Amino acid sequence: MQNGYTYEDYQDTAKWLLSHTEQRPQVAVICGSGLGGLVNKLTQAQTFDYSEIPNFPESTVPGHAGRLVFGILNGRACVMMQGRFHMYEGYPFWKVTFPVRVFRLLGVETLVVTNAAGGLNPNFEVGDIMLIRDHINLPGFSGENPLRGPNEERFGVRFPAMSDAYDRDMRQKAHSTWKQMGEQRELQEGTYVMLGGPNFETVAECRLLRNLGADAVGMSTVPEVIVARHCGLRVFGFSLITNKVIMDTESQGKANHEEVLEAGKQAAQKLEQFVSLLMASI
Amino acid sequence: MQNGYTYEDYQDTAKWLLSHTEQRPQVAVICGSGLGGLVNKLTQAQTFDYSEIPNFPESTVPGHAGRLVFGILNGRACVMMQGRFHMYEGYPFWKVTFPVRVFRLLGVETLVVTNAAGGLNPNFEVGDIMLIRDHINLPGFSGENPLRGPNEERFGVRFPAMSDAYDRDMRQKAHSTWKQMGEQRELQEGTYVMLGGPNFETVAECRLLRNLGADAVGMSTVPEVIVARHCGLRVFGFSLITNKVIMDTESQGKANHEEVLEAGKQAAQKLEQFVSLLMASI
Amino acid sequence: MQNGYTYEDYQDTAKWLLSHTEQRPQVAVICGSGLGGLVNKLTQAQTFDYSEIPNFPESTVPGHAGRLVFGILNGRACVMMQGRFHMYEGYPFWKVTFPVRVFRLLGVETLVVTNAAGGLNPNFEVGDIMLIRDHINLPGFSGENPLRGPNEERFGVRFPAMSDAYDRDMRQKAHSTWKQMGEQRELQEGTYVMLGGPNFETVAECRLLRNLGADAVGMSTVPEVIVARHCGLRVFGFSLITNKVIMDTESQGKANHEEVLEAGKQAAQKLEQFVSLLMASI
Ligand code: HPA
Ligand code: HPA
Ligand code: HPA
Repeated sequence: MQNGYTYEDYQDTAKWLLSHTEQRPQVAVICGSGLGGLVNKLTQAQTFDYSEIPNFPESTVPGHAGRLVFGILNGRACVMMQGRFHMYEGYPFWKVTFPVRVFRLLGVETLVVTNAAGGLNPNFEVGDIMLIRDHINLPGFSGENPLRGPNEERFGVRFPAMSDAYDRDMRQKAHSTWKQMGEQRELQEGTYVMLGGPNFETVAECRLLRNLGADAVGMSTVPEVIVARHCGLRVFGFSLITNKVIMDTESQGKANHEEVLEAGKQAAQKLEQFVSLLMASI
Repeated sequence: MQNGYTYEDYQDTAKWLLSHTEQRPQVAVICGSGLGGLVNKLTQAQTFDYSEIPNFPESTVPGHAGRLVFGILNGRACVMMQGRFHMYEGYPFWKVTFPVRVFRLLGVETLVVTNAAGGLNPNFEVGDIMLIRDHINLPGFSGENPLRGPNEERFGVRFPAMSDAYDRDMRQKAHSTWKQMGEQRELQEGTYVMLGGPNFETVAECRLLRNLGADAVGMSTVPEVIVARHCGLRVFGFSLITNKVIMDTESQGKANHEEVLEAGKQAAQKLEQFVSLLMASI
Repeated sequence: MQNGYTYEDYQDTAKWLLSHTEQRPQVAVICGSGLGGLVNKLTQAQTFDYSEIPNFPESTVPGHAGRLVFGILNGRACVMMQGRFHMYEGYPFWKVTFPVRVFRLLGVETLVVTNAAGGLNPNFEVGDIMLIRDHINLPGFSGENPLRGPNEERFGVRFPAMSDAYDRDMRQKAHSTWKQMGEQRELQEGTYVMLGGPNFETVAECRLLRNLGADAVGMSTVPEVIVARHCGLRVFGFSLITNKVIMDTESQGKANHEEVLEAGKQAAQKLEQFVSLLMASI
C-alpha cells in the first residue's frame, strides 16, 4: 500500500484554508482527553468543520464532531484539531495523518499532541500527566506505517530517524512551567506504547507491555509523530493517565470508557492552563 | 478496513438456519484438534454444509469439509462448527468471525472454543489439555482486529473489555469435572498466544514467546473470543497440546503437521467425554 | 489476501530467462550492503534489467536500478539480484519474494542472502559481519506473511518449519573460510530481527528488540528466507553491521542512511572475497 494523497492534494487543502482565514498559526495542537475545552480559550477564533474542508478525512469524536479551530492562545497563533482519526475506526494511517502534512504547508513549525492513556507504570495515578519521552510503535513492527509506499521527497527523507522525536528543550520547558503552577503532584515522564484497539487489553497483554518497558498504553498519536518528524516539525506531547490498567488476575473490575471520560472531565482545568502556559515558552 | 457484513447479513443467515431446523441451541462449539469426532455423539443431529448456508464463508478443514452441525449433546442443545477459518488461508478477521455473530442471533448464550497448540510451558507434555485462562493477541497489536471499522451498536460497545474474556465460573466447573473423570494427569491452565502462521516458529521466536509469558502457541481462536465477548457471549476454551516446541538450537527434529494430527487422534476419546460432561454444568 | 501470482506466472518468467541465456545457475545470491560490486567478479556475465523480464516486480535500488545478473563466480554458476524489494516501498510480500520462486524453477538449489543491519549486540562494531543463525519475524506475528492465502502444493507444504532455516553445514563452512582469510576480527553469528521501516528505531524500541534476544535489526531478508525454505532451497545469509544503534537516551547523534552507505563502501572488499571463497564450498 502507499499514500493515497499526492503532494498537490495537501497543498490544495492548505491553499483553501489560507484563503478562508487571515490566521497564520505557528503551532498546531491535536487535542485529546480533557483538552477538548481548550478551544474556549482562543481569541479571534475561527472554526471549520472537517466536512467543509476539501480532502480532509470525514469524522467526529466522542460526543462532538471534528472541527479545526484557528485562534490565538495566550499570545500564540495556533490551529487545533478538536477530534482526531484512529485506525480502529477503519482509517489507514495515510488518512489519519493527513492534517499533519497540511499544517506543515500552512507554515506551522511546532506540533503539540495529547491523548488519554492507561497507566502501566505502578507509580502513576489517575489524573497524572505524563510527558511523552519516547514511544514504542507496535503497528510499525508489522509494516503498518504512515510512510509506507513511495517517499515524497518534498516532505522529507526515505529513512527518517525517530530517536529524537520528542523535543528535549520543550520537555525541559514543561517541567519548569509545571513547577510555576504550584502543583503538588510531580510531572511524570515516560514511554508511550501504541496498539490498534478498539478493545481494552487483557491482564497478560498489560504485563508484557510493562515488561517491554512501556509506561502508558494508548491507541493513537504515534502515526502523527512519525509523519510530523518526517516533515521536520518540532514535536511535544503528553498523556493524561485516565485509568490504571488491571494487571491482576483477581480483576476487581475492568477498564471502561466511562471512567476515562470522567478523568478527562476532572483534569480539563489543569490540562488547559498547562498548555496555555506552555504557549509562551515555545 | 471495516466489516464487509451489514447487521442484516447476519440476521438473514440466522433466519435461514431457523427456518431449516427445529433445533434451537443455547451452546455453540467450535471444534478443533481431536474434538472433530464430537459430532458423532449428538442426538437428533442435523448437518448443514457451509456452502449451502447463505453468506457463510466458504471453506473446509484438514481431510474434511466444513459443516455446521445442530444436535443435542448430553442433554444440551448445541450447534457445532466442524472446521474453522484461519487468517493464514487468506480470510480477513471479519470473515473468520462471521459464525460467532450468527450464533448470537440464533439465541446462543455460551461459546466453547477448542484448538491445537504447541506447548511453550516446560511442564506441558504432548496430550495435555490446557484451559485457556487468558490470551495474548499479536495480530491485534498491529491493528489486525475483527472489530476494526465502524462499530455496530446492535452487537456491542465501541471499546469492549477483554480482561474477563474467559469465564471464571466455567473454568472452575472444568476443574471439578476433570477430577470426576479420574484422570491421572493434571488439568493445565494458562495463557494462549496467537500469531498468523502458516509456518511453524523458529527457536528464537519460541524463546521470546515464552519470555512474554505465553504457555501455548497457536494460529486461531483469539479473533473468535474477541467478537464473542463483544456481543456478550460467555466464553470458555481449551488447547490440546499437540507438540512441544523446539526451544533448543540443537534441533533434534522439528514440528510437523503429522505429529499434531496423531496427538489429535490419540486424545479424541478424552476430549469428547470432557466436553460432553461439561455440557451438564453450563 | 493471497498470492497474486499463479504457478504459471512463475514458470512463464522462468522459461523466458532460460530461452534468453545459456547460463544455468545452481546458486542464487541476493546482494545487499557492499556486496553490490560482486557482479564485477563474474565471468561470462549476462545482465537483465528487472523491467525487461515479464512478471518481475518493477524497481531499483540506492543509486542504481535493479538488475538480474547471471555469471560464474569462482567456478560456480550463479544468478544475482542487484537490488531487492522492500515492503516499506509499498510492495506486498508476494511481490517481494517473486524472484525466489523463479530461481527455484530455474534449477537453483542454494540461496545466499545478505543485508545491512543495525547492531543491537553490544559486542558488535561497525564493519562486523554476522552470520544469520536465526531470525525473528515481527511482521509475521501479525499475519503479514508471503505464504498467506491458498497454499501452492507445487512449491511446498501448508505448514513449513522454520527452526532449521539457516543451513548448519554452510555456517560451519563460513567459519572455516573466514579463518583461512586471516581476518583479525572474529566472524559474528546471531539472531536477525525484521521490522517494516522505513524510519529508524527509537531508543525504547532498540532496548526491547535487544531484550527480545535480537542481535541485529533490519527491514528485509526474512520474507525471502520463508519462501525459499517453503520451496526447499538451502539458505545461508549474513548481515553487514553498518552502524551501532542508539541505545542511550543521551543521544550523541542518530542513525543516518549516509553512514550505513559508507560502511557498505568500506567493507565491500572483504564481503566480495568472502562470498567468492564460499562459492567453492557450496
Ligand atoms: O487502558 C487503556 N488501554 C488502552 N488505551 C487506553 N486509552 C485510555 N485508557 C486506555
Ligand atoms: O508448534 C506449534 N506452533 C504454532 N501453532 C501450532 N499449532 C499446533 N502446534 C503448533
Ligand atoms: O539501525 C538500523 N535499523 C534498522 N535497519 C537498519 N539497516 C541498517 N541499519 C539499520
